[PDB]
Amino acid sequence: GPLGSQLCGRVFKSGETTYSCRDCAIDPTCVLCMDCFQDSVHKNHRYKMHTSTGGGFCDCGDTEAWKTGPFCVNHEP
Ligand SMILES: [Zn+2]
Ligand SMILES: [Zn+2]
Ligand SMILES: [Zn+2]
Repeated sequence: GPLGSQLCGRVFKSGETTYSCRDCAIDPTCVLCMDCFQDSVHKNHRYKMHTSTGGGFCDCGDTEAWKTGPFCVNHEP
């Protein structure tokens, strides 16, 4: 419902591509799904793509994961 979809929360499946902003990630485990990455400032930053082995989740919206621009435009309040 609306509460479960207010933030991204995408859970990755094996074979999907994750994105991390190397400039803004607090640590290497901070990741974004493709849509949030492409809808965020980090599309313009130094980034790393990493194919998921399944599991993990998108960190769009977590101030404690990103030094700047924690929300993509879609999820930004
Ligand atoms: Zn996302
Ligand atoms: Zn997002
Ligand atoms: Zn960034």
